[PDB]
Amino acid sequence: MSSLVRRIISTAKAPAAIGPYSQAWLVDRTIYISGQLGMDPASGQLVPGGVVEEAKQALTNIGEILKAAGCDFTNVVKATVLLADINDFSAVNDVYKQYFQSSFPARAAYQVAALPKGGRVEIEAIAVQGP
Amino acid sequence: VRRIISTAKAPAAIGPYSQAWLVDRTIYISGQLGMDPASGQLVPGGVVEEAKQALTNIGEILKAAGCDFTNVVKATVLLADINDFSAVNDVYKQYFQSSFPARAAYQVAALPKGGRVEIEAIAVQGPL
Amino acid sequence: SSLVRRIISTAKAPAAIGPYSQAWLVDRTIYISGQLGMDPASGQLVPGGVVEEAKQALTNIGEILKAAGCDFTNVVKATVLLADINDFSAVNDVYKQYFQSSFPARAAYQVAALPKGGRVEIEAIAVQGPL
Repeated sequence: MSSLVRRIISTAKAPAAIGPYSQAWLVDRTIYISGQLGMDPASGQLVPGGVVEEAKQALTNIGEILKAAGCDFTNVVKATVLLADINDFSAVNDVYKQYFQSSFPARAAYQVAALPKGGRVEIEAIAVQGP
Repeated sequence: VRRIISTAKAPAAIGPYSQAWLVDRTIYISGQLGMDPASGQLVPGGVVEEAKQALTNIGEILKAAGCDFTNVVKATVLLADINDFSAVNDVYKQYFQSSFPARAAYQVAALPKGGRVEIEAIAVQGPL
Repeated sequence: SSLVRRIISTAKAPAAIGPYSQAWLVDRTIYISGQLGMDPASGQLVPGGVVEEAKQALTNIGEILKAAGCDFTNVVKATVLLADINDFSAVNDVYKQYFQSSFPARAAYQVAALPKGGRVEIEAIAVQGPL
């Protein structure tokens, strides 16, 4: 008796879902984004190079999903960084660094036991639509 | 639209938390293990059987808030062994038939009571 | 259409050891960053172990809530991250001293490692009162 707008997000500029989930959902004004690994949308595999290159690809994947929802990085209000080794903390912050330039979102970060597909880093996020 | 959601004749005291909270139109649900509503103990059979009970418990909480599985928008799957990824996904699909929600999944070091799987979720009420 | 959005930043909580803000208020919901048992003035962990670190982490969460016009009764969800699952009972006893009644929804588990070698970290979400 008071309907809410719900819309699915799906773009090829981002990797396909290796499991039973959707890329993102928009409900009312909030966007829930699934966890992203450092996978290349063209090859379907993790990029080589290690944790730094995987973190750059994962954040680029998040950017294409945000644009497909009519947003950019200034719309993110919270994020979670999952690491395979707590000793990569300083290096990952240096890549995370450049995408959220200032006015950083809320965040949480810790080392996990293992990630799917043997990845070294995984990142999820929540955003709110303009204005 | 701000109240604690509780199921009738059920246990929920493995510590200081509530089953779920409804605020405005969003429902925040606590992480669920494969525990028996009648026995208070983990069900036998392993990780595959524990996942079936954990999702059934989530279903009973949704019903107490006037919703079903089509109202879930996000979920997180916590595993004790990453080797169980494929098996848990096959059970997960049987509850969400199509139009899957957003999700995240990874392996943790350990779960309470020695459980093998735990699932939390968020839902939004509908005008249905 | 346009919604309210602003940042939270007060010196009664520790400064951010990385690219994140203490909390975000959007519409009526508050997203709070994960807190360790750090002393707000020195940025060092308080002495005593996991029991003392849990008390300080919850005190930090309280000061951020007040800077957003809330208290502990406004929290609807929280996550408890432990370095050792055998600390479950002791941390639960500290938890009850801050969330006394009508408990929020929760999740708890043991992670592989936390930043700065902490023994416990807690995040939460809150919603403002009607008043």
